[PDB]
Amino acid sequence: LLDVLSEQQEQHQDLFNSQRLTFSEAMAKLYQRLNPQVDMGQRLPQTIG
Amino acid sequence: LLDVLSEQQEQHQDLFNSQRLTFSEAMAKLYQRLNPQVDMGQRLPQTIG
Repeated sequence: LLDVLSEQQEQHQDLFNSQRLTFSEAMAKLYQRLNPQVDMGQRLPQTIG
Repeated sequence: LLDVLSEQQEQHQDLFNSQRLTFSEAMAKLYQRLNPQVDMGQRLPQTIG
C-alpha cells in the first residue's frame, strides 16, 4: 500500500476523487483493491482506513 | 413495513420495478427506505432481503 501511494497515487485517483468515499474510506477501498486477501468490509471501511 | 406492503407498495414500485436490483434487494432497499435511521452491519442487500 505504501509503494502504491508513493509511486502510483495518480493511477487510482479515480477512487480518491470519488465523492462517495471519504479519505479514510478511499484508503480502505484502495487497501481492498490491492492486496485483496485482506478484503474485509463488515468492519466499516471508515474504521479500517 | 408490513402495513406499507399491505397498502402503499404501489407508491414504491419505482424501487420495485428497477432492473438494477433483485426482489430481495428491493425488499431490503424498501425496508431501509423505511426506518431510515436504522443502519445495518454494512451487509449485502441480498442478505438483508
